Amino acid sequence: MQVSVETTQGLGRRVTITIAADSIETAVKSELVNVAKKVRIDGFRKGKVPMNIVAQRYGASVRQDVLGDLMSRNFIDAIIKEKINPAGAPTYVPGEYKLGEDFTYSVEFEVYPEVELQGLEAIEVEKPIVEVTDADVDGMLDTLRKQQATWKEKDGAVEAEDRVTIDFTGSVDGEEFEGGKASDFVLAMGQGRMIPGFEDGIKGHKAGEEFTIDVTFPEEYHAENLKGKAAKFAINLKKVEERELPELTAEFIKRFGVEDGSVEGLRAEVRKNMERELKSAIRNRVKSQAIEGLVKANDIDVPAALIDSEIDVLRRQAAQRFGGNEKQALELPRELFEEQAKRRVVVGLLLGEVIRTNELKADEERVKGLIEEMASAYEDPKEVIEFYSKNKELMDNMRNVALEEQAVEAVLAKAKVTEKETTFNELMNQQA
Amino acid sequence: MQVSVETTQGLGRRVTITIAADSIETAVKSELVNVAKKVRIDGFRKGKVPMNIVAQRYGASVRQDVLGDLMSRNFIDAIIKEKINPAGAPTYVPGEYKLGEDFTYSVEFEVYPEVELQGLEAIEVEKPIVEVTDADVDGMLDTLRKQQATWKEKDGAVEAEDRVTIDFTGSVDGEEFEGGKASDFVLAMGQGRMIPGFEDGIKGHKAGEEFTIDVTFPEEYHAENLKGKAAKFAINLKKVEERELPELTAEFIKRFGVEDGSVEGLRAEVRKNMERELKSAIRNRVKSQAIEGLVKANDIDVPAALIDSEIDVLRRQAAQRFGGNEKQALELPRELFEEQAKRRVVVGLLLGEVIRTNELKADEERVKGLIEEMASAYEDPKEVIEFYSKNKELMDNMRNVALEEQAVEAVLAKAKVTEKETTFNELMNQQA
Repeated sequence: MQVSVETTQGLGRRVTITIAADSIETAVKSELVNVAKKVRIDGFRKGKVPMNIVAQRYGASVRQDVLGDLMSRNFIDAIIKEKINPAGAPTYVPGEYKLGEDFTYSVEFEVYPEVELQGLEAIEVEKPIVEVTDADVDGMLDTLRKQQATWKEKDGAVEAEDRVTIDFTGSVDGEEFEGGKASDFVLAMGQGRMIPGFEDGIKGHKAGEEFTIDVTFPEEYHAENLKGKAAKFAINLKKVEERELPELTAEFIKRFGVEDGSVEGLRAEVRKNMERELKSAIRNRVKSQAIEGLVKANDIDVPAALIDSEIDVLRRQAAQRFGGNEKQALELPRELFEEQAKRRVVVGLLLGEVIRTNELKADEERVKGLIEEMASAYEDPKEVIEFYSKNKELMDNMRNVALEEQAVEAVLAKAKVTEKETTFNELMNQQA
Repeated sequence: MQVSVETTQGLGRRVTITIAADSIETAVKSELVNVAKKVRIDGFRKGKVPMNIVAQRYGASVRQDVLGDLMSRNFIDAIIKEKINPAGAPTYVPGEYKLGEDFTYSVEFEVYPEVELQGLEAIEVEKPIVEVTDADVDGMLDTLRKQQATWKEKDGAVEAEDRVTIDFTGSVDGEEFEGGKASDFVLAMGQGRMIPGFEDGIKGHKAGEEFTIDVTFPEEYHAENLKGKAAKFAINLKKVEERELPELTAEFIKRFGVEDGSVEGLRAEVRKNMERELKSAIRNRVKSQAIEGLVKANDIDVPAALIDSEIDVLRRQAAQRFGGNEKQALELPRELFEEQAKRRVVVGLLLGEVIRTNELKADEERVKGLIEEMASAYEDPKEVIEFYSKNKELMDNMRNVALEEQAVEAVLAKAKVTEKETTFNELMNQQA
């Protein structure tokens, strides 16, 4: 019960305990026998030199490293039972050993965070008040007709959700880079298959037209050679499938969006889903300001252990998109992902404290409605409800999202919400 | 069935295989899905970018490292099923990558050796012919009476198998080293608890006598500071238990040798055991000359893989003796154990081919006799026979020893054996 263990830094802990002679040669000597038997390797020790005598005679000679072996044995045994699976090899960071002085070492394992909330009354929440006007309706109607163009060739009627066969070459400052080498490539526009700006700039151009587009790329880009670099892309565009002139074709109701729908059904389903995405837009718009305000108002120390964990996870997420790759994602630069990781860690901590202090729960009842609304986007909602509920991972992931809004709403009720009417331009600020 | 794989060095192998476009995007794409499902992580990939498209679009960009990941995945999956356990981290030794040329890498796993026999007719076996004379009997009887001294004090009647309390300090050339620091230490002489010569040199001295002893240490010693160093050891020797003057004490029949025995029983059992050790002495004497002759006559390339394996095992054997330690034995110098390891590897290879060519077997019947002879040194041979046979490890290890003599005897029947009479001094050559 009475033991002495210290802490170094991070998850590192320091042991090196001094015990009495009667304690040493009794407990330690016997303990070794027990561990040997546990692995059933006790019978493998042919002892010219009896263990009791040898450990007593040369015990002091390598007693330091004996402790090291024990430390090693406990560490491996502990990780297996705690279900901690380290990939590759952990880095053991020891200090310089001084002969005569004490020694300090790392050894990483368990974690434990603590948070506090301040500046809550300073949280000003902006709620934009918007509505649909005639101009919006007319614009929507005008756009819908412009999407009506069936199978035919030449000219140029590029759709914002169709297949465009693009022949292009990656040229930035008049120089060609490693990427940008593609042939007979079919790009689906509107799905976010390219860097923002690039797939949108195609709109308005004709097939067989050379124009070039101005793309600057994000500052936070995985490829340093292209980060914040203005690329031009010549775009020769030779053939392309194209679709001009509206006639009778039955594919615009079964090749667009999700599943296949009727003339009125497609409009209805698109209308609800468009408004559904509006929920995301408004919610994110509100969330970003709230988060930004808290970070600026309250600058606090951030645990590196949490950051490292998130960075490593982010690398997997990015690699998944990069090419569905893993493992090699480890070699990706830390700083490129650490900047956003800091934000994610802080957000989680802030939300978590709200959850702890108010004792929030993942409400299954609220989740029920969310699942049912999603299920209503399919031919049969009943099978979807069963499908979703028969998979723990889907339920759990949904609950995480549901909890996110619950945590925010709890904060909102405790904060200063101001409702202001605004223009559509302000809601277009979804760049970040 | 038609594949191309090359070899590099050691256990290293080179893959890097070129395939047609149809083969690539078909088999590789589908294989990834199968492996994902095997780990049941396929449902975790929320794909903004479809796998079929991303792996094609950016497939060539990181295709090299994709192969690397696959290589990584195959390696770990293979070792688990092959029951290969690597302790620590395997060093992946790659070469320098040239942009435009081919690449060569290691990656170690499976082994496969081959041997040939030559100079068999040149094997000259020395068989010493010796016999017991009256002088041997007189000397034996003389020695036996000299061991007859019972409990008492002072003077000095040190036995070559009793407990001696020695107070000593480790001093080599007038300098004290890290070791040699022991107090109240009870040393059992005759059992080989010390460096050959040190414990023997005690014989003849008196309790409370300062004399110093010349100990040179082996050239092949684990401690570099003491390897081939002449140590003196001052030896003060203050108390000691001692045993002088022969009276009636019942402990010389139950505190000597193995188990307890009667007056005639002890002599009889000692007599057979002494002759038993003679078998070992003669066998080793014959073996050493035979092995040494073969090595000098046939110098062949030795596979490093086998040597590395033996060295690591030797370090365990040495560490077991050092303090019953493992793991840290890894840090022990390679060159200090590699020299004897080379010999052990060569001997094993030579013996192995004898076994392969003549198709030798581990003769259970011969083993039965050996077990019975060992069992005949106990109070009840029957329980020992059951004891031994109910333990696979004991049986197997015994068979290894039995096989050793069988292999040697097979060689002897093919080699030139010459029987020569010799003196007892030549048989004392057991230093190596």
